[PDB]
Amino acid sequence: ASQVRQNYHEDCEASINKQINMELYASYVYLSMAYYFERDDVALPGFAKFFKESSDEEREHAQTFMKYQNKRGGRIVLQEIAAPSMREWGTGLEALQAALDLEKQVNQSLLELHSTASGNNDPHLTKLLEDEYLEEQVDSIKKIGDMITKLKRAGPHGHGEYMFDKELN
Amino acid sequence: ASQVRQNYHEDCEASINKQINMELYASYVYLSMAYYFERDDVALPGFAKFFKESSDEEREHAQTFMKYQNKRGGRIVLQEIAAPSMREWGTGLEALQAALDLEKQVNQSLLELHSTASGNNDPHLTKLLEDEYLEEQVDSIKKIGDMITKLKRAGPHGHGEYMFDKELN
Amino acid sequence: ASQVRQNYHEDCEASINKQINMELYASYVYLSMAYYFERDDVALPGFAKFFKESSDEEREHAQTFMKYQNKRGGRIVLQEIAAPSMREWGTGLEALQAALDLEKQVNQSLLELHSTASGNNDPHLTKLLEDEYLEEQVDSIKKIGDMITKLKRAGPHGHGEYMFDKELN
Amino acid sequence: ASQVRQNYHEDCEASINKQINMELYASYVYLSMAYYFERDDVALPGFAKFFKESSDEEREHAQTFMKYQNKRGGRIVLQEIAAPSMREWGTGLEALQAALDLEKQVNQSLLELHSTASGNNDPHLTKLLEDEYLEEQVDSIKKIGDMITKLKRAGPHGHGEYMFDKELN
Ligand SMILES: [Fe+3]
Ligand SMILES: [Fe+3]
Ligand SMILES: [Fe+3]
Ligand SMILES: [Fe+3]
Ligand SMILES: [Fe+3]
Ligand SMILES: [Fe+3]
Ligand SMILES: [Fe+3]
Ligand SMILES: [Fe+3]
Ligand code: NI
Ligand code: NI
Ligand code: NI
Ligand code: NI
Repeated sequence: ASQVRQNYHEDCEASINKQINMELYASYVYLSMAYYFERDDVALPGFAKFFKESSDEEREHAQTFMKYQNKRGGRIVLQEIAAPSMREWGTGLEALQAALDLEKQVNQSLLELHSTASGNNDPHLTKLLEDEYLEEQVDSIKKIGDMITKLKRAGPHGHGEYMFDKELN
Repeated sequence: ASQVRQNYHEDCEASINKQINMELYASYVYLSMAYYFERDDVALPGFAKFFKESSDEEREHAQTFMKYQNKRGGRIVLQEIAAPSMREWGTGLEALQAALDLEKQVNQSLLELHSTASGNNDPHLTKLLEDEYLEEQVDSIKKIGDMITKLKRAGPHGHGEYMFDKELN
Repeated sequence: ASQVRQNYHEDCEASINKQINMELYASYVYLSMAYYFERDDVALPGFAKFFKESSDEEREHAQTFMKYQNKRGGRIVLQEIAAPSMREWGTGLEALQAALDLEKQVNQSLLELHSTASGNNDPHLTKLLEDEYLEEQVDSIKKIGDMITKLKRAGPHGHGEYMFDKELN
Repeated sequence: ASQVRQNYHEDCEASINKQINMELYASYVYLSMAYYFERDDVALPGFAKFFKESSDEEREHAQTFMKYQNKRGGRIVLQEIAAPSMREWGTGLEALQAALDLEKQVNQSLLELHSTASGNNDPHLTKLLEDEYLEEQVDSIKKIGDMITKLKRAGPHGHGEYMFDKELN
């Protein structure tokens, strides 16, 4: 085995590889959304900026897990990254609703990975998930929830969507 | 009695203790409102900021009376602080209407305390009420009145409430 | 339910509302102590400063839980804040002994809330309690213990209390 | 009469002349105390500084009334300034107790002058007394009360008086 590996269970190693793929998928969904909102017939630069930054964050989440895998002596296995579920995302509100669903699926996966770590008595891994991932996720879900509520108040279509979009820009 | 006490009547001492409780109550009502407006299903950061600052001010009003009580040789008696009348405050307009009512009840209490001070010929206390409390109160009532009028013009629901909220932020 | 709520159990939600009330109560006890030590017949400005700052901290503890409740999609329920147990706190040593007891009751409550979170497998909440509350509490108990020992050495009455009070100022 | 005099009653004019004399007397008492505490067999520089500054303040109080008399068109009548009641003031505590008594006699006189102004419906004069004199007096009485309590805790004789004196220095 790896000269560094200690108290690192093969189920946790595999779970992190799966989570790496899921973070990359989320990054690619947000990339899709970002450029969707730069179409000449959509033209919502605030939403475009928001989802470009979210896409960058999700890739950084994947890279931190990849670093973590090496840190513990596990081995990174990269799998294909699925095409995003949609090619066109609808309104700003529909994109945020899609993002909220995705963030909660990722949160579900992170909490399941915490349970795996915890059942294998790996406090280094539960600590990683708590400090680096679980709060970022809860904060992100609250933020997107806030945005959905604000957009519904502002608009959520037409004039109000235009003005809300400037808030994000 | 206190070595410092001079021309300080027991009815004024008791009236200030009651006013201390009322200021703290107002601070707690505004604290309630502040975090109500940070709910993911409310999300009005301008209102939240406005009522957080108002809550801080009301606690400062209470502390200034507590300092005053000691300054005159009276003795602070702290009583329980009632729960705020509501747990959920409705729209921004409804919260401002509630604040306006509360500010006028506090103003009524301050004017009654001025009458007590005046009937007991305590010019140090009437001067305190005039310089430190009565104008802050009249200015606050005018401000909240202005905000209600502006919000009714802007909205007061939906799109206009969203845009008015940015004014406060 | 809240659009943001995920893995947030109703017993944890209720426990946080109770803890919010308890933090506010502790803030109000310390407010009482702070101004007690500014009485013309007490006049211990070091103790007064110490308990004013402690009162501010406890309100900040309450506000952080209120923010946390919203962050997770729970709903803040505010209850009446009990009057402090005493109106007059005795010597500086007696106030510190009272503070030590209160800090340990709060610590007990925080540890019980950690057990609730842990039994409901809420690692986001156990992480909150560990990083934001449990160390602040242990550090505060050590500090107050140190102060009690120092005051007993310095005095704890009369001349030594006067000189110890300058340490705090 | 004076070309400027308006709504200025002769009883208020005379009362201010008497108060001018009383402020000067208080300044001279404090001058006495100040240099008493610089005797080679007393040597309390903190008390000496405190009473020098108090003596300066009391002369400034007299000069402000003299300015006020001219401002209203009254005429300053200066009378002899009595010798201080003592030549030797005892301990620091005894001097503070003497100062507290004197400050309260001055406060009594100021409140009587406010009643005179008020009975003659002179709001310019009641406002002068409130803003320029009555709070300075209440603050001074609280300060001296605090000092007496602190000195009694610190000492009030011997070692503790020596150490308390450094607080004032
Ligand atoms: Fe992620
Ligand atoms: Fe995020
Ligand atoms: Fe107030
Ligand atoms: Fe106000
Ligand atoms: Fe606390
Ligand atoms: Fe603490
Ligand atoms: Fe004076
Ligand atoms: Fe003075
Ligand atoms: Ni659609
Ligand atoms: Ni309603
Ligand atoms: Ni006792
Ligand atoms: Ni003597």
